[PDB]
Amino acid sequence: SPFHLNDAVAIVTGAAAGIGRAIAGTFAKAGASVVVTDLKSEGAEAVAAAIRQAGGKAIGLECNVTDEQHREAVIKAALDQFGKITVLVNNAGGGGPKPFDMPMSDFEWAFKLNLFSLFRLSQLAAPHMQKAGGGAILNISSMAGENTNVRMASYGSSKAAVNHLTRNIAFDVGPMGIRVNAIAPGAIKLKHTPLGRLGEAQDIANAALFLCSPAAAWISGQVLTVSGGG
Amino acid sequence: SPFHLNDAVAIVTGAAAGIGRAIAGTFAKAGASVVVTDLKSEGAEAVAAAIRQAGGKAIGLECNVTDEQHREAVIKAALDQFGKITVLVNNAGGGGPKPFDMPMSDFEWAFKLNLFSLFRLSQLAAPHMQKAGGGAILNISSMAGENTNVRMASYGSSKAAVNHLTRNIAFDVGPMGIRVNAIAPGAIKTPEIERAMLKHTPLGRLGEAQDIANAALFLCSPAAAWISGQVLTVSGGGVQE
Ligand SMILES: NC(=O)c1ccc[n+]([C@@H]2O[C@H](COP(=O)([O-])OP(=O)(O)OC[C@H]3O[C@@H](n4cnc5c(N)ncnc54)[C@H](O)[C@@H]3O)[C@@H](O)[C@H]2O)c1
Ligand SMILES: NC(=O)c1ccc[n+]([C@@H]2O[C@H](COP(=O)([O-])OP(=O)(O)OC[C@H]3O[C@@H](n4cnc5c(N)ncnc54)[C@H](O)[C@@H]3O)[C@@H](O)[C@H]2O)c1
Repeated sequence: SPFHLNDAVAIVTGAAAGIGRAIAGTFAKAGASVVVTDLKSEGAEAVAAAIRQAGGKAIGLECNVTDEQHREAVIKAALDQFGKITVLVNNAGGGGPKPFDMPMSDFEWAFKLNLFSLFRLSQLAAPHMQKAGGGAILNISSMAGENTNVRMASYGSSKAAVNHLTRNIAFDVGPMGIRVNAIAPGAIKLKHTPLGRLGEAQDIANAALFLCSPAAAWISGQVLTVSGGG
Repeated sequence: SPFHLNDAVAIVTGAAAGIGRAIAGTFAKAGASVVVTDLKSEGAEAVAAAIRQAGGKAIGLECNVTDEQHREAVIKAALDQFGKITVLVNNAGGGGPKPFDMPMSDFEWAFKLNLFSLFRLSQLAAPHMQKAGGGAILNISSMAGENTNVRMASYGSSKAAVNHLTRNIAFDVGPMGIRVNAIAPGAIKTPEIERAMLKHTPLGRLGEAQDIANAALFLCSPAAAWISGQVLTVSGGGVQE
């Protein structure tokens, strides 16, 4: 009941497949109007169309989240179509194991893709959420942001930066009625996975729905790890 | 629809008032049969009666969670009343600011009340949860478990032990189909001192018991079927000291 998104307008990035795909469709089924975005325009349009055939409201848009014009086009299309913005899910991102001596452009790209993009989209969405009376921002981070390992210089540090960004900008945007959280997903489809199975995208999507819903109205600044206990 | 507790049996301790009461009432509305327990039996029974007259299923019992006989009795009564145990909310606890030179009985008691009790209750509940096809344990901790402050020797360190227990036993009972998480509440409203706590609370209001209950329902529900070993802090974005 407070776990619903009635009258919500949710922007979702990286939503052609996987976690972002499940978040888009789950948010629609919970009552949100969904602006489905992806690097691949065709994949975003497919998920948007699939959402419309199931009874929800959605449009599909191409968005390279590291492209300032793509970002602004997403913002405008949300407003032109649905009139406001109350939910932003920064799911687009990536990277992985790299050697310590990787080229600097690789190190710097992890931060542009995983951190600079979202921070900017949060900047763009925040005033509009404030005018709508409040909002929730959800960043999809990674377990490497809290873990320590080889080959994690760019991936672990940039996702760490996403985590502490979440914690800090909650102070900045709380007074505007905006909550900011993050989910750290485990591996999604075992000897160090207590619950004994891999994750499902729906698992991340359910946690996302809670954190973006009025059921989490007083939850901000949090990094929730969804990883079967490992 | 994943957020319901259909065919659940939840034991909730310290549930005559505040956070435990809100958890028990919320869990019943979501479909769980609730065993309401509290150090004060008539307070537990009153909460169970209100759940029944609102259309849910519940019984109320006395339980001092520091008493091993009480602990076994609550386990027995849950099975005698509803046939199984699938959810355990360790909400009973206490303590607060204490001087560094406190009597050792006060220091130890913080661990007896906040930690030993909920660990023992977890032990007693786990085999039954496994026979029932899986379950969730929920520990109500405190932000003092991560914060560092003056006069927190017993309270701060015992609640930190709760946080790390949660994280560690998640590994032990995961293979039995049992999730274990914790909620660390901030200032939950169960004039100048109010203005001070809001000054470091970004969301601009104090906590409500239903805020904790909502996050408890999520974490004990199928919507959190793959969440274990987490300490979710419910604080309005900040700290309150
Ligand atoms: N098991 C996991 O998948 C896993 C584990 C840890 C962390 N994560 C994080 O969760 C998020 C989910 O991503 P993923 O791993 O599923 O990625 P992915 O590459 O599997 O695909 C996700 C989608 O995002 C889109 N995308 C990629 N780059 C983009 C960009 N610059 N702008 C817009 N869209 C873009 C892709 O086209 C794709 O459809 C990522 O931020 C990732 O870092 C995922
Ligand atoms: N601001 C907050 O409310 C806050 C902040 C941090 C942590 N917590 C934690 O949340 C939990 C909820 O407590 P609350 O703050 O709602 O207090 P509360 O006094 O409102 O309710 C606690 C209940 O637990 C019962 N109780 C006390 N000792 C017991 C024992 N030994 N055995 C069984 N029952 C017992 C009491 O009778 C009472 O009904 C506590 O463990 C507390 O440490 C609360």
